[PDB]
Amino acid sequence: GSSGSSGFKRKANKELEEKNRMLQEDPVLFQLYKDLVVSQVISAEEFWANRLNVNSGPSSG
Repeated sequence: GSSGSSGFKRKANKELEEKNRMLQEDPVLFQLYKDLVVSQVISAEEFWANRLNVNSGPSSG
């Protein structure tokens, strides 16, 4: 939203862990990711790209 990003280097695919775990708990959402991705309509990256519009995680310290 607020024009201003830094995007630092990141090797760990923490995201994968989230999007992955989420799928399990959300067996219904998966169907969508497929009907779209498995349908060769869009790219997996795109799916989540929007999926995570607000869903954010809290900080530690």
